[PDB]
Amino acid sequence: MASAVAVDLGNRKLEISSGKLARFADGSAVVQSGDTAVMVTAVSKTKPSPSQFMPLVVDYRQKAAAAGRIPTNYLTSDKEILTSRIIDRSIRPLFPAGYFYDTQVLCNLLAVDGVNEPDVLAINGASVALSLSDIPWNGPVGAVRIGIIDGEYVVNPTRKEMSSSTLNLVVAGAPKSQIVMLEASAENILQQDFCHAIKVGVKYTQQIIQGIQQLVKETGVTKRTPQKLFTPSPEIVKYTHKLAMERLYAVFTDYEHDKVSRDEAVNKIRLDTEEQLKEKFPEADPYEIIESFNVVAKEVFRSIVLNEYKRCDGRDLTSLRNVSCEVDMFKTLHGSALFQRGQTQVLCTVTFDSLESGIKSDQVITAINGIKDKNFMLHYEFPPYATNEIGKVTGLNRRELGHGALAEKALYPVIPRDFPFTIRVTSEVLESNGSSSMASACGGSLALMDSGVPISSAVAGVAIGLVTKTDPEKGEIEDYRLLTDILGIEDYNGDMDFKIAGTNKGITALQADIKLPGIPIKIVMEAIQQASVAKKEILQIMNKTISKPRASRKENGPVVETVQVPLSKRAKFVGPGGYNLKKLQAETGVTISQVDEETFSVFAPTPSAMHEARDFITE
Amino acid sequence: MASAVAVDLGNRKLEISSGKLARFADGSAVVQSGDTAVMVTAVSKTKPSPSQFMPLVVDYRQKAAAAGRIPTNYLTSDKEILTSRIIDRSIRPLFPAGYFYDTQVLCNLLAVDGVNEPDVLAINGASVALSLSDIPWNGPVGAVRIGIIDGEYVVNPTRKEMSSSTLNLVVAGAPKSQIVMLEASAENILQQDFCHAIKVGVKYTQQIIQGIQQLVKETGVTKRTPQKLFTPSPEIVKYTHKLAMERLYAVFTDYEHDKVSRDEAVNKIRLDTEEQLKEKFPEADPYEIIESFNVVAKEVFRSIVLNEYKRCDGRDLTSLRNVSCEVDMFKTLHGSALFQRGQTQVLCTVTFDSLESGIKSDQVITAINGIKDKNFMLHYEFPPYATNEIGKVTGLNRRELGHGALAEKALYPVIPRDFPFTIRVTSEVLESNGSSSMASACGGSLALMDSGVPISSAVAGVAIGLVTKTDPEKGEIEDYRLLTDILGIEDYNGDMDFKIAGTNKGITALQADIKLPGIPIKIVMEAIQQASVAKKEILQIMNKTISKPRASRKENGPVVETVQVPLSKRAKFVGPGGYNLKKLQAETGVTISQVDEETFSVFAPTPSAMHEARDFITE
Amino acid sequence: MASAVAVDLGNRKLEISSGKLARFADGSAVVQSGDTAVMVTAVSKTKPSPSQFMPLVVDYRQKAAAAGRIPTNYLTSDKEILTSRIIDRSIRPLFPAGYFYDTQVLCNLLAVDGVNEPDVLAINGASVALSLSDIPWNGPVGAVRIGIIDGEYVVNPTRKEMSSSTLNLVVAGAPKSQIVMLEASAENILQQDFCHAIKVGVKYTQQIIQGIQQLVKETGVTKRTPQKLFTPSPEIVKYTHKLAMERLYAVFTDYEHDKVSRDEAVNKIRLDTEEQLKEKFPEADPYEIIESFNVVAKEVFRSIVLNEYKRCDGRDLTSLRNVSCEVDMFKTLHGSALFQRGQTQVLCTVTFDSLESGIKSDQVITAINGIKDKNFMLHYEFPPYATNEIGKVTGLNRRELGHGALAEKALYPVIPRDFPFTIRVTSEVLESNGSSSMASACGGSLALMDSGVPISSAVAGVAIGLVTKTDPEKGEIEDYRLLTDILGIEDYNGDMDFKIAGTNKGITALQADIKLPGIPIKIVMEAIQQASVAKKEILQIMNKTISKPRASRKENGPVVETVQVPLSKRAKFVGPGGYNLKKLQAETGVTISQVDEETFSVFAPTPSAMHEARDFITE
Repeated sequence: MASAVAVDLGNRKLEISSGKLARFADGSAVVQSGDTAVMVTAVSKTKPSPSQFMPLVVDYRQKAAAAGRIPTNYLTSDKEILTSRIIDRSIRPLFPAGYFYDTQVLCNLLAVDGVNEPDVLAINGASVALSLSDIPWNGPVGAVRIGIIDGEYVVNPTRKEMSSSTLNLVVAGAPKSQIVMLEASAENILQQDFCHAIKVGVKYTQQIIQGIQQLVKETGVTKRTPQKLFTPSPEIVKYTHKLAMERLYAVFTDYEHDKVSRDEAVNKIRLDTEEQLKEKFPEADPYEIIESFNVVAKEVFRSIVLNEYKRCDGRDLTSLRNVSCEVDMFKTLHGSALFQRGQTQVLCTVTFDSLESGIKSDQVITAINGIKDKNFMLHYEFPPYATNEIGKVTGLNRRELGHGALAEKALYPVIPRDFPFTIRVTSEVLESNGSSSMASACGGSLALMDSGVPISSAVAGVAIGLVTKTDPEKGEIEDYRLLTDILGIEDYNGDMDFKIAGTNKGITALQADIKLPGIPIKIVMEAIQQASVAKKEILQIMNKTISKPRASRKENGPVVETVQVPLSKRAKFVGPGGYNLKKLQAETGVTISQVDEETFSVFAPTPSAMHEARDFITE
Repeated sequence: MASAVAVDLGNRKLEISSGKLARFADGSAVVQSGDTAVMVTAVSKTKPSPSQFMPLVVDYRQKAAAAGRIPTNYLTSDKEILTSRIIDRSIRPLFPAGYFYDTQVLCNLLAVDGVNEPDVLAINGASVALSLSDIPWNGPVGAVRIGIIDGEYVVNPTRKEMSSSTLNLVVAGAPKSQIVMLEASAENILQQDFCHAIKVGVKYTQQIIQGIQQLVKETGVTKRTPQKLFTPSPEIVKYTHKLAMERLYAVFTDYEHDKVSRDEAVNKIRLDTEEQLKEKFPEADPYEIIESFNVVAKEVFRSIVLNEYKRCDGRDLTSLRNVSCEVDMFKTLHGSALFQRGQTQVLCTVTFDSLESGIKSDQVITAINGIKDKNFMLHYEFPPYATNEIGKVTGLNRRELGHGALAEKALYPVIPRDFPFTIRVTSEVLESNGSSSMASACGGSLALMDSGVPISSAVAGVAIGLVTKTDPEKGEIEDYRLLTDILGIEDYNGDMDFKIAGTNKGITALQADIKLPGIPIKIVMEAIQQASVAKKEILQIMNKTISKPRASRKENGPVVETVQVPLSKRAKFVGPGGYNLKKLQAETGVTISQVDEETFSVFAPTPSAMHEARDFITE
Repeated sequence: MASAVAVDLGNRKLEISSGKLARFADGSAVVQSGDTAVMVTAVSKTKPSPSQFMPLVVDYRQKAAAAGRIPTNYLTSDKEILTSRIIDRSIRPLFPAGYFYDTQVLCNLLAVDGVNEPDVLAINGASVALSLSDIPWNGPVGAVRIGIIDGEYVVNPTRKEMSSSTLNLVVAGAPKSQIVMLEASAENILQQDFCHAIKVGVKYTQQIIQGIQQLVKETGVTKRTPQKLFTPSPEIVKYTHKLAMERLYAVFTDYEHDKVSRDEAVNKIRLDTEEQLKEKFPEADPYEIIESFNVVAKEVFRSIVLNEYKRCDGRDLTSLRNVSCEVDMFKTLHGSALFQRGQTQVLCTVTFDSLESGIKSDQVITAINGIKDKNFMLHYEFPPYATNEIGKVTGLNRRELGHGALAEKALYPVIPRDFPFTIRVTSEVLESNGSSSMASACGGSLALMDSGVPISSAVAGVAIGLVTKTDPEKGEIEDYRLLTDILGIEDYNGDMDFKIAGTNKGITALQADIKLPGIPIKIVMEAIQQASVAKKEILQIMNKTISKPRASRKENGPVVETVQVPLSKRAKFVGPGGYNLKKLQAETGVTISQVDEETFSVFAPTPSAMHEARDFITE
């Protein structure tokens, strides 16, 4: 059934419709602004997943690069992966607990006008497809981007407006002005401006929700009745609580635990408990018995934070873990640093590469991820040994890409323009116990100064967590504790992973992963203020190992040199089709580029490389 | 045991041998023509597959590109995938029912002379390897390509002859002149010529079969006795028929069903039936009980078509489903169209790209798929939501490649030479109920006219299906119905998916996927004539939404502009090693190419891009 | 707990430490020499693998190419794969039997100085991580590279020293001077020099082991107690021996068996035996019953070699299998050969490609594998039909890469410098019964001569195997037989696959895969001498099919031609941005490169290609 509604920006209209395209899907929708149009579908199986969790995947795909100008579908980009993840975070929290059904959300860019951004359209598209579908989902959600252009707050800024915005904030909101997801990149802006952007953004999401609710009412939606919701019965939970509460409370009030000892201790309680349940309730099911212990471990864990204002390691609500750092770890590295916060350890390196390396030989491949502004990028890895695990170490890793992008944008505003080399930061998490991406931003800041990049200011980030008590009637929050710098266990037993970074004066990045079906604006405002205190604490300790850029780049650093070649010798110098230069580059790792008729510029990664190149060229 | 036979073309000899190479394989063969030689192997496991179907995979691989001139094995091409699929279709129908054994056919191009095509050799190679092996296979098959060069029918045309042929038809034949597989691309040729090519082709396959039969007789082949053939016992089938026939007949004579309601209705009968079987035959096996219901659903379904000359949706044997179409769906698209036939929906877009984009920066990668003639290509996608399913959306999809290639060749003959841009068609199946590839050809034709490409004539395609009654003695067809424009259900319960496309005056493409062990020439001749009627019907309705190309390209279309740069400024314009031009392209999506000393040509995808480029260049 | 030791070269210090980085891993270590530093981790699960074997994977990764100069981690290279495999072979033999626990070893290049090679550091790193971990592992191992530079034996030669070394030998040693792994590439050097390198290398490994033992003692290591070691009980083995010994002895003393008949015959004994065990020991476990028969089949098999000095096919300890070969298999191939040794068959082809093809258009991709010296490479494939199996035929295959590299280096020293084309050898194993890589070297030598490459001498290789009797007290070898040219079955029931290749006068390559926890130097010296005899025997039979290079390249061979283009016509010749040349290359498979202002060089793969190019250019 064709249906359509327009939502006023008010500056620009959002056109939402459904009922013409892809009508076999459980849900489908198209969202258009200007001449950009996105279709989103939602499909969810009726048979339970072999998984003992909800398998949800979001796939946002584009058909061309560079504002829809360079066709690419005939042949995964960064943009696609990051956009998929943003949509995922905007919808995941609103599925019912126990909904273990294979569910897929796909996005099709029907048309892109190079002016109106399709990413935000797709988030809204997912919301309306789910809303109009028979899939249980506690929405609707509405989403907008907020920019700050020439001093003004602009909703859903055009691509041109974005290029001069000091803010790239995306907000997804649920009814009653609850925040479901916050994603932002900012030019080191004032907390007060950042926070006002959030409130404006939320306002607009509520308008979009109103439009969606109209659409739902016209469509006459009847949700499916899932075969089963896999939540443990109140009986098995109550009993489990009886059996394990005292041991769990003991474990969680023992401050001498570290990550590993604490986990092994709850695991011991789990094994015993889980076997005593198997007997009391022989009527199956191992997975439900497993669910029950997790529910109880979680509740005991949280009740202590709520009742005693103490955390399982003895910290205050606002205390940072101990931090230590070092720069200049290894002599040959252009810059490096080790950043340790509690049992989270990341090693960061900077490497200067040629300006040329920011571009691939193939035009269309280049267009895909584009050329990094300031010729600056950060690559993040989370290898399996960081958690004493075994894992795949090849291929596309979406989480690593997302985390890298987060730490990259945290750092991006302090990077100088017109640096003579490409700046590559590598962040590698060697030990993991919470907020590796925020440690990557910190480590990156230290290594960048070590390397002698004159960054404008140091950068640090931290994760804020959340524990709530909500009435069983409505989902309404009757009490809550914000946690500074959360342990792994506080993330998984907690309600959010609110990662925010910036300088001593402003905010550069935010990624709020919220696991409740939305939270009040007041809670996120407080989270931001609380993180601001911790950030400054991290910066003070960071500034004691290094507080300004090395006054030059290191001895071992790259060098650029200009080489004159007379026409008489060009043909021999370059070789047929430039073969000599290509061979020179492969063999010495230098990068040569012809500047004019007689002039060639040589980038060498080290003085040793240049020497070797000077000898290969000295024929 | 070394054996060899030569089959006369008669113009060119086919040399078939076995017994020297890869003698561990269940079967092996080499086939040579001129100085091109192909080895094919066949391996089939003796233990049943966990699959409840026959797992058959064909892998044809080349070692170089461009007529064997550009080595590539040191590092999946289109050619490889399409060739694999053609071989698969030529052999798959001849395995016995219930043969659930992992089976792999591999092709090795021992040598390629750039004159004689290895693809056809490989099809024959697969046939002789299977024939000489202990693997149950009801062959032999013979295969030839038929060309039409300068007015003459030529069997196995050379590569040079192919380049001037108005026909590229491949036919695989079984004994008694049965057609197993038909694949063809034609320059919009007369039905009568196309049909004569088929008869000539079949004649030649029979000669090849005679040679293969000699080889088999000399070798002394003894087929294995499979552990079991997984066909349901006549007992369980007879009973199931008793239980379900009346409900199934009711469902299949209710014309008010649509795809989904019909499937859910037979599924309800399945659940009930399948539980009543479990009781009557508690002696296992769930899969056999499943097989039995499918056999019965199939037979009931087919008996109605045969006995009453009516189809499950109420159509005549020759009736098209309702069709509707639209062009100009979205303003920013260079061209677009939506084509709907029954519950099959595909969205087609055309996008003009630079001539340069038809070539990759890497020579060897370029050689692999080569440069598309007329700089024209079509990319097809069949996303999972088209059938309300969940699926992988990344990586190589062989079916999508095959379908795209089919719709591409359907359209290729009407495309003008020397168009100023690369023409890319995208076909996306949004709703699926039969013949998405033929809808892609139709949609492509509409979108191409929308975009203002002066194609010589409109193109449409359609699928013909088949239901036969054969005696249980021999496989001989005692009666049959050809079906115009088949539903999904008529494909899977049917005997073929015969997809043919062309213009009002001729044939451009054919892909006959035949599921019986071959069918008579007469049946395919009739299928072609019947499809000709439906094609023209589709064209008449298509011509009512658009019947000629837009008289110009759209407002938003690409533009080419010439830019003069004085030697004095070249070095600054281009930058070191052309860095500026590369950056310009990545940032604006324009494509610049130097024409001479002072002249640069700029391709811009839109006027907006060109403007931006004119400003980046206006420094 | 931070710990560190330095091991003197004595020329260069090896710095080994642990306890600062990645402290969650079961084991971790860093190894440094000069300013190159490598971290290695080891993780092993405590729960048994579903596998009925030890799942061990080694992943060595670099972050840049070309001596650490070209960053690549932002995006598997040959170097990475070959290095991973070398580390794997150095540690795998030292795990306890039955240790079926998922285990992963990862290597992180913390820093690379372009002087000291990280590969050898990583091997040592793996050894110390395992040693310091709670993972059962019978080490330590020590590893060094030995070079021969300007007449002197140099341990851990620098990258500069390696470039002028006539030897690249890596040795991994265990305590009491046992050799665990030998990997070497040599410039056709004297057996006596090669053997002395091994002894020097082993000496140095013992020094490294001493350092590691200190580290272990300081750390206070307590190994885990695995849940279970999956070795069959002596009871089930003793009984199985009773049941099957006589039939197994009969099968293994029947010289009329071939590979397939022998395997089917032991399999028949297995089926019967395995069912009689199920009864005698109904107390499970199928896998243990399976293990037991394999242990017994292995022991019976080996006892015959030991007691009777006869092998299961009737051969002497030192006898080669029958060999036959052929060159010039197919007319269009630049060179080709078929090499058959017993039931091992490989087809080798040579193809001349452009010098340009040794380089990719993308600089950074080129740097990754670099440019092959002498513009020579070998690509090896082991398709599934070679063993009558079904398998994946796409994607990265680590074993194929390793084997190709082995045969490549075997041949590399005899290749002439400054050949006018890239030389590509393809080796394809068509039938497999032992030592396919050594057959690839032999086949490559024949095909190279066939193709008219003036190689300095013929090359052959062969595999030596080993059967030992060791006391049950210590692992000490009380008796042993070296086997010339081993069957598949002698490899899997044997103690090593010692693959060595070279010319009549010297050694070019070695890959010793040893499956015992190290073997005495004396045994490898004897293996080398015994292989020397067989190599020369293979060379004598090879020289009877071809004993010198064809005096010219074949008729069909590539041609280079120089084409003069006047400035007046350049713009038209090359087209915009070189489009014409690119199109010419894609369409004819020729390769054009501009030599100067008016001169273009054309490489054509065949005279036919050149003709076509001369016509495309003759416009």
